[PDB]
Amino acid sequence: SGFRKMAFPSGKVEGCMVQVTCGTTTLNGLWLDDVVYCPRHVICTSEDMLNPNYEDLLIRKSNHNFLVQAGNVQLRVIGHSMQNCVLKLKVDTANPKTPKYKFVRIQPGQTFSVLACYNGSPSGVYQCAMRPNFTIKGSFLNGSCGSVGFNIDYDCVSFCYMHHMELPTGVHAGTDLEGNFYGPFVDRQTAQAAGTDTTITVNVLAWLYAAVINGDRWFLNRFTTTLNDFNLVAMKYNYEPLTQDHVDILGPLSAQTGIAVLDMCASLKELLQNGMNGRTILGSALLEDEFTPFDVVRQCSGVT
Amino acid sequence: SGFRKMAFPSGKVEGCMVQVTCGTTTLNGLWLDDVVYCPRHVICTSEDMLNPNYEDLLIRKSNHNFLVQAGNVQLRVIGHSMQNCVLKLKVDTANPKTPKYKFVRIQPGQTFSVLACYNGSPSGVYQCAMRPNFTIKGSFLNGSCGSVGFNIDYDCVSFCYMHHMELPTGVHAGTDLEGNFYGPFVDRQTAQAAGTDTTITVNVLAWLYAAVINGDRWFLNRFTTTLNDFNLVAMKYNYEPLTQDHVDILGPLSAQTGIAVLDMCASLKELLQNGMNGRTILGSALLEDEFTPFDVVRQCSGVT
Ligand SMILES: C[C@@H]1COc2ccc(Cl)cc2[C@@H]1C(=O)Nc1cncc2ccccc12
Ligand SMILES: C[C@@H]1COc2ccc(Cl)cc2[C@@H]1C(=O)Nc1cncc2ccccc12
Repeated sequence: SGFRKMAFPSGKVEGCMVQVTCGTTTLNGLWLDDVVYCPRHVICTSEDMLNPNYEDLLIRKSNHNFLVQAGNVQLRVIGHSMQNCVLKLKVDTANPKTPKYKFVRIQPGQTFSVLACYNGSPSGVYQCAMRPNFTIKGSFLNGSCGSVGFNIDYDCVSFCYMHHMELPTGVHAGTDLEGNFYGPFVDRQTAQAAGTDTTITVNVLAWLYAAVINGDRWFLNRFTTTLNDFNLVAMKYNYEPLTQDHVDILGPLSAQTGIAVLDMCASLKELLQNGMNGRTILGSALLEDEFTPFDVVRQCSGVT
Repeated sequence: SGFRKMAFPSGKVEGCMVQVTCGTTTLNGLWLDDVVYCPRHVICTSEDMLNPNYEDLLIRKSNHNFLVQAGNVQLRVIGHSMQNCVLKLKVDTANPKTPKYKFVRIQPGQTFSVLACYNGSPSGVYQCAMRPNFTIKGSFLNGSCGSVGFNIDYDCVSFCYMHHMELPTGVHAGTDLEGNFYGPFVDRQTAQAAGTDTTITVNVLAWLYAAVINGDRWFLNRFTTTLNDFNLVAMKYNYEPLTQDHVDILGPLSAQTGIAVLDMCASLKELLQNGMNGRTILGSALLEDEFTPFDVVRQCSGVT
């Protein structure tokens, strides 16, 4: 028992982290096979970031200008190319530690682990969610760009995120591994509206099931609700509308505990309306939305 | 910016995880050099756990009875010995992936990362603290015993914890790497009093400094306090008494923000007395005590 904001073991991703330097700009790169993937803003100076013409900036760069270092060894760059907001530096050596991998585009509300890196060296790993407004509430300092987000299915690492920018609001934005931004962000130092965020309802419910599994049962009540009634409360509290697909996704957790999905929705409704009255659920004094139903089943079953 | 419950990258510890089986009991082992360290209860059956005589139980076991497997390869056991509550199985092969390491005994209030393992395979990593009553609030299922806790100083892994037991209360207990239990626990399936826990005051203050660094400043007030006055409030709320060593440990954070340690104690006092009035600090609706002043400086500076 016990429930933690657990991250995937970062070992398979630690072996891919390299440092990429171009001019006076240094950030992190991801070495898979004979390709190093890094944010394209590695070619910009601090001044360039205000309004960069990346096509023009890259035109001034050659293979020898991209210095790629893995630990203490230099990688020879035999080709560079820009795909959306990332740079792909083809190196002459395939990474001997390349794990099985995929590049995936996660959906908003999905979770992933981030291995925060500085100068190609990993500093820590943490679990977080893609917010419904396509931002992440990470912990990133200058030089952390190129740090990646991922999920792990036994031996296959599914890379979903690459860190690029911190918005003036202190929240973070990045791309999938093909350089496409999650959300409406552009890689320019300008004010960018993140948009209204909502709470991931399916995730809060999944975490309520985890609390029941792990002993916290005080929030369970003698009530039930319908999707339409629950959704009226969800709108009032800026929670994502719950659909039948969210209910179906909660199926196994509903089976485990025997608490019908709509009955748990009625528990969430009373918590939204009445608060927690100074009590905790799984050590939290708020309603946690960074655990998916998949995460909850995985953590409570033991999936390695 | 941003502040997360970040764990150390688990890669150097993933390479040490093995599966140890004895009879019908399987748990996790830690392979460093030519020694595999695992909880001594691997020799017990479910019945033995009620009142085990480990000296007698081990007398029935030989080197060939301990099956040690790393991934898909079998390790040859050339010697076994019991040190306190751990077993040391000498193997004929040194682990090719042994990192630089130390065995340390952490102090209550200190933090560490845990790589939860099942059948010698890592499932996830999470950051947690040694509670003042020498328990940990982990996330551990059956078969997770032998999972280790650690800290990492550049390339040196300092192993501080090995998981052994889940108390009826749902909290967890374990040993240092020399098999000594943290706290008064014995490795028997009997009711064991965990003892009164307190909140780690130096850690809450450190996290208040992190919130100031990262933007949350609403809890700052026009007040100051003394150690004696603050400690009277600390006792009333079951918080650890703050000493001058705790103040000195908070020195660098006090310098960074320019908020005197006693001024921050006065902010904590008003939060204890008035609550948070439905507001959050670093995304939490309670007072977080699982970040040490060292953790806060490390995360806010970028230490790799
Ligand atoms: C500094 C500029 C601002 O404008 C843009 C604009 C676009 C892009 Cl893709 C990057 C940046 C840079 C940035 O946000 N980098 C960072 C990313 N993460 C954490 C950071 C912590 C502190 C300092 C910078 C961080
Ligand atoms: C089950 C017995 C109980 O008595 C003792 C007594 C002493 C010892 Cl050192 C181990 C155990 C075992 C135990 O707690 N193991 C576990 C440790 N962690 C998580 C667990 C989740 C579920 C089931 C067991 C877990």
